[PDB]
Amino acid sequence: KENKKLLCRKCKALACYTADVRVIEESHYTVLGDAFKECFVSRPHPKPKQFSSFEKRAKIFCARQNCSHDWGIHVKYKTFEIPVIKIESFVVEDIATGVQTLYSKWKDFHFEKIPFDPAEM
Amino acid sequence: KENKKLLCRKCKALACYTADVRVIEESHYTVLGDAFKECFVSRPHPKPKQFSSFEKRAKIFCARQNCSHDWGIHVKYKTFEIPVIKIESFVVEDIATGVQTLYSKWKDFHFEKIPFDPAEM
RNA sequence: UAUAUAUAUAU
RNA sequence: UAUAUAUAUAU
Ligand SMILES: [Zn+2]
Ligand SMILES: [Zn+2]
Repeated sequence: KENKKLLCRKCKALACYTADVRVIEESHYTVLGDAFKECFVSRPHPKPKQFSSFEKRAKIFCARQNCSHDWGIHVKYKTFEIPVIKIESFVVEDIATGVQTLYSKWKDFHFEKIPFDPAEM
Repeated sequence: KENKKLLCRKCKALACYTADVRVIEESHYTVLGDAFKECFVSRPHPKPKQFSSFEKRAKIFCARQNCSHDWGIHVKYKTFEIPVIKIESFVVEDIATGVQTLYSKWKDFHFEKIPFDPAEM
């Protein structure tokens, strides 16, 4: 459907665009592009676990100064070291109207969800 | 809508019927009749509190022999003494089919909601 | 991602 | 009844 903006729920900075979001194993969400990389910062995870093919390695936060909002975690998937975000950490903004939407769960967010793909990478 | 049975989620005993349920201030639920009063027991509330029109005085549980499953509270609303239940403690069973539903919030339970009325009482 | 327990705040 | 924080279980 419509491409939208994901903003940091705390400082409202543009984190990324739904178009760059990919779905892993139908329930986890990752973001593509070197752009989102300059948008978050990591920190070793207090209790790194391994469920299915992920290995919870660190935690991620908004890179902005006085913000540092918790955005989820960073993991090791297939051969990939990628981030995994929670929508509860951003504000979705319709680019046309400016209307903002607060989701707590990725299930309620009905955008065109695109499967993750190694090939892209 | 359909008149249904309310069973104790724990021991599955019959607590009441939706016909006898009355909604208060549009978000609080009580049950009418003496019959239901015989289905539960109460204990003076540990943390009694007063809120817009109620005065939380006690906690009510399933009176059934070896269950005593927490069912909600018992309050002083206006000049009355009525029990306030949470659907979370019950199993809604459809009488005609026997089908059962587990609600966590009354907002999701869609039956015919008769507003509490002093004239009845 | 989800399940469960626990206090704390509001009417 | 609604919100917020906190630990444990699961993949
Ligand atoms: Zn931020
Ligand atoms: Zn019971």
